[PDB]
Amino acid sequence: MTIEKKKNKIIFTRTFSAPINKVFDAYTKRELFEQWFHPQDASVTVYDFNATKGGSAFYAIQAPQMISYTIAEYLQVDAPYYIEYLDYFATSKGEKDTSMPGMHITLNFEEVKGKTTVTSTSTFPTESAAQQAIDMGVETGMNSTLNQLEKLLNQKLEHHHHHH
Repeated sequence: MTIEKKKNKIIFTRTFSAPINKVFDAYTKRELFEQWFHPQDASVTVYDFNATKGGSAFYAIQAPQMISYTIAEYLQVDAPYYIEYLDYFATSKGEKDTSMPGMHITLNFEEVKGKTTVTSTSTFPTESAAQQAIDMGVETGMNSTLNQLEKLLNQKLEHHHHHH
């Protein structure tokens, strides 16, 4: 994508065909969050969810042979236009893995005319963590999860056949 790149920070942007309220509730409500936020051939179970200023959400990525855990600490969630959270790789004891720092995302409204566009300022740990995602090509992978989001919000939307 034409999105903006820094040292250990990736600025992502994506246009959703959907009203601002349900686009916000995607990141702020579990009943929507576990219907889009998952990798390919894998599910997601949200045990508990709270997206507010000083909130948190405990969820788990259910993969074909693995169940991995992650808690997002919502630092500031204010209006249908601004979200902020911290992505912690979590453990079987709930809390976190502890051997890593907290990942930082702030998702901010910019291009709102008819269709919504909430641009995520994402600061990764340091050194080459964010850069490695660029060499991996994470930009289309994020858009693929957000493809499932636009599909969720329109509900009867379906166009994704067996990719070949």
